[PDB]
Amino acid sequence: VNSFSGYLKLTDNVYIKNADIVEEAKKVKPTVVVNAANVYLKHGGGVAGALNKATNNAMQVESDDYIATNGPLKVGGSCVLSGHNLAKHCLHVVGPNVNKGEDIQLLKSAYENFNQHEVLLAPLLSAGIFGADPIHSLRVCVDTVRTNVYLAVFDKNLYDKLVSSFL
Ligand SMILES: Nc1c2c(nc3ncnn13)CCC2
Repeated sequence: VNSFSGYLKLTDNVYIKNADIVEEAKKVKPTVVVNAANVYLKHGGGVAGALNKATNNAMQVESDDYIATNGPLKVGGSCVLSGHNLAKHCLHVVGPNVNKGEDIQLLKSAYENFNQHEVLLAPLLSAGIFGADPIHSLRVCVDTVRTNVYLAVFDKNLYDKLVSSFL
């Protein structure tokens, strides 16, 4: 049994809800919240920017030190950093950004990072300002992630379309 509430059921392991991931993280304090990161861990806009704002920029400070030591992530890669006031840990995952011309086949590699964690609160990778089709992102999620994932979808209209169209 876990703390996640109101999540709609998709498969054995994937659950979905219309929610603000910041507000959901603040309520649940999950072991892992996933950030929709870029390779530079520059959290200016999108989920990364909303999560970072909710940490009062502490996520960005920690991320800048990580990059100064380790260099950029790979597209499709991830790192585990603090969850600050939102979660125990934040898994920063880099999905391909279609608005930068990145290979969408890297989306499966991105979701494979989730399998290293038994339970996660996450957004749909490569959706929103990353430019991918969220229906496609949900399909790759369900077909890739084997661990228990609780997906938060910010837009109510999109949530309803994702549920209604789910095979
Ligand atoms: N959960 C959010 C928030 C914001 N912008 C977003 N863009 C995608 N998701 N997302 C600002 C308020 C919270």
